[PDB]
Amino acid sequence: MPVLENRAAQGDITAPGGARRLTGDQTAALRDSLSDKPAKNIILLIGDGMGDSEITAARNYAEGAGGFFKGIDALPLTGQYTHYALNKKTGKPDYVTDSAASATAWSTGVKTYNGALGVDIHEKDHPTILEMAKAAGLATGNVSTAELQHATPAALVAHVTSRKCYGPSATSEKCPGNALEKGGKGSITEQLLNARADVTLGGGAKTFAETATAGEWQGKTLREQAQARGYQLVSDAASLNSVTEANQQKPLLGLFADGNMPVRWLGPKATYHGNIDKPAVTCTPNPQRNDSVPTLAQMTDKAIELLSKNEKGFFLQVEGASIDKQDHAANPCGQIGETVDLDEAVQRALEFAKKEGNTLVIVTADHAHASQIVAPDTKAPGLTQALNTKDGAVMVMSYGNSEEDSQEHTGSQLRIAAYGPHAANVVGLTDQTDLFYTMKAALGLK
Amino acid sequence: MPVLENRAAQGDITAPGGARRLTGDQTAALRDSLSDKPAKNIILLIGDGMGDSEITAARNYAEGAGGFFKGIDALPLTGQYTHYALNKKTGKPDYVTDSAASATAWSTGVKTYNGALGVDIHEKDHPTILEMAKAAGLATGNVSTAELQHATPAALVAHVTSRKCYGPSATSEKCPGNALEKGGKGSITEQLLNARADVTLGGGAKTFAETATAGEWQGKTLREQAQARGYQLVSDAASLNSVTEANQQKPLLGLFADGNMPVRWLGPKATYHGNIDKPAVTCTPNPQRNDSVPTLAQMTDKAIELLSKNEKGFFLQVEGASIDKQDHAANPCGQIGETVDLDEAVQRALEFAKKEGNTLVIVTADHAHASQIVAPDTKAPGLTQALNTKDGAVMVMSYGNSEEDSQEHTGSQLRIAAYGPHAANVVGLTDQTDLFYTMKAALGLK
Ligand SMILES: [Zn+2]
Ligand SMILES: [Zn+2]
Ligand SMILES: [Zn+2]
Ligand SMILES: [Zn+2]
Ligand SMILES: [Zn+2]
Ligand SMILES: [Zn+2]
Repeated sequence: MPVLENRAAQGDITAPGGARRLTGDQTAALRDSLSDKPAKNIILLIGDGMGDSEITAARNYAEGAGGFFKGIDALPLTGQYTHYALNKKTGKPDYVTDSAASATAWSTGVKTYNGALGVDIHEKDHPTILEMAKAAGLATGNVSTAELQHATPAALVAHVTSRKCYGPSATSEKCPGNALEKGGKGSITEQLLNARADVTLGGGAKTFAETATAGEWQGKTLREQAQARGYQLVSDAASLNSVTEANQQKPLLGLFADGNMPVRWLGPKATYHGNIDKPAVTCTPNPQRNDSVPTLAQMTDKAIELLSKNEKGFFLQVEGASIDKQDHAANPCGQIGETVDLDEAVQRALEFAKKEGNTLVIVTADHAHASQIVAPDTKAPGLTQALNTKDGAVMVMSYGNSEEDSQEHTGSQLRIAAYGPHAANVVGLTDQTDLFYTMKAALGLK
Repeated sequence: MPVLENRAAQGDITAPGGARRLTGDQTAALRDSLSDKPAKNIILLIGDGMGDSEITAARNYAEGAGGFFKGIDALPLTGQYTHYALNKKTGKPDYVTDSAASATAWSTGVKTYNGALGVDIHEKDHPTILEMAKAAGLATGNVSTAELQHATPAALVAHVTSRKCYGPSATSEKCPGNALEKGGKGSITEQLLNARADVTLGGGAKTFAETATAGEWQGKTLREQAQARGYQLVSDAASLNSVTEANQQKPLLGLFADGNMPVRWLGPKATYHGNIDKPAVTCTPNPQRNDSVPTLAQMTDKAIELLSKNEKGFFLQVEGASIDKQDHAANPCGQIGETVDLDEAVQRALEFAKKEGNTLVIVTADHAHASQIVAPDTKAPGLTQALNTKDGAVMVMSYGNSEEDSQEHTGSQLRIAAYGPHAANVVGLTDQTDLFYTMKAALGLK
């Protein structure tokens, strides 16, 4: 099964046939990309808020219009899926989903309300693909650049009525029924500790400072609890690289930031008439991204190394989280940089999957977002910014769906791409919940 | 080769597995959808401005979130393609294309500047896929709901430096070098007459009133010239249905409107805070759409009937034009209705192609647009409107990329779907110019 080695404009884009990305007929190559054999492993890569518009803007800037993302664009089977949520009261669709309801959909196969994690509209728990993978004996990983309490990575290991129930104090207030001191399963962080995935890496060390209100580890901080239960904690790239093994006996918990991990690039926020009233922007690397802080690709690689030792196979979910967050912030450079960062992670995953031969790689997003690529002379009501692209030309990006401080998610269907056994199941129009069933089946989970 | 008979949510969307679109593994079906055999015919359907956002919004409204467009969503091979243009002066990418430069891209395989038709940045003519089909002896058809002088249909039959050169008077002013009285090939309308496609249907009868400034038919109106050259002119559904034959000897020219044909549905325009300050909208059919005015689906059907009599095969381009225009106008109901309209057209095409077995059907758009689907309580800086969907829930649409009267196109990559011989060539990431090469090769054009 071939990965698309190169789909950049083949020549002079101003010349006939120069902007072509194909060099011949793809039928044969697609035929070689189809296989219903079982997938031994599955690597799911989620770009939070990475809709088609976000992929296009990143490519344009970092690779040029005629460019090609070696990871993101390289997957041969592509499709488009829907991700609407449900109204808790009515059960009717809620066209624009949040990060929690969408992550729950692919992780449990059941639609739910905005803000819910691992539960349906009746607030019933439903086992997640990770819990199922672990029950079957497969190794499991959960990697993200956001706090581990954030919706995307949490959905795989927690079941709470509100995504805000990060740790003990919020759970007591927001999720009383989940509150440990009230007989519930616990907060997102407490449930994460219980889920015991083999590899968990991300930020959110802050919440791990809270102390349990009840149970066996009452009075100890969640950090202390983690150590007491046998988790090997690492807090930087050096210690992370030191790790030789990770399993149920000695599970890995990497906390690389108090909150979300640092963004790769820096740039100013989009402003009103910014493309007109101000000069073009050129993003700059964040001096604080650090040599001690592992990158998403580094984390993905270590995770694969450690999880691949499990002979039964593994399930790994990787999240490029700040794409969505910078999109909310109307910061083109942060958004694009996190897209570039995710591409590197996808590349590592594809390299392994290509050698290994029984791995299903899927790259998609939870929901669409605000950013739109518009004409340079656009006079828009929202925030816009002009950027100097690799092409040596200006690209103007617009954020116009909100007068508040955060730009809103949008409900357009978006790209889902895959490579490996069962990749055929992402082609055409599918639903986010279909992704749960595709993975369960590809993995032979029962 | 199977079409996706049904991809609607299989059951209760609130229940586990109820929002699923798939009922099993798609591998085998995808394997049966791949064929490199030659395509005898090609039906290209274009939704002007029909990006993923537009397809989703129309689906949610007309079919419900878990719905399925019998035509648009039924094509099995899907991908995403880029459609950037070029700056005339620099030759550097122009991220947001207009309708002329994009149509030129798939009709000639060469990128060009915004506003250009059938020529590159050096203003050099390049043969279009229609001119090539005809030269090879295949029947040709060009159908649209816009004026025939509009960029999308014109690009198949004309070569002018500016899309504004509709007829004689504008060409003299805007395209002197193309001006007949200055030795050029003539205005868009005159070149259309010259191109002599077998079937041409759309609006734009108004420009045919202009009289030629030079040549064999100087002094005669373009309508007179048409009859004099042997075109059979029809102006309504009745007369259109009367047509039994259409060929080079007796070519068909249907003009069903002075300008653009009437839109299917009516609704109010999106207003500032319209989702908050105003009640939800329910679209209403246009009492003036008329029983005497053939619908896009009718026009496509007649075209297929007439063109299918040619044994060598045919090339037909169908355009659901007013999606783009209503999107520019920020009128959700108009935009959505034209998308529903296009779906009917796609169905007719797929029905024939499925029976015939050697027809490549492609459904795509020239470029993305403004409309975004946002949360109901969104307080946005642009124009918004809340609509009552088939689900019995409210959907809010936002237009926020311009303070002028027209909402701007956007540059996000967008969906391209196909069915039939060589459909594999639209899967994964491709470019709009690749579309030309795919059609030319599938047809065996040399
Ligand atoms: Zn999200
Ligand atoms: Zn996230
Ligand atoms: Zn978000
Ligand atoms: Zn257009
Ligand atoms: Zn058009
Ligand atoms: Zn337009």
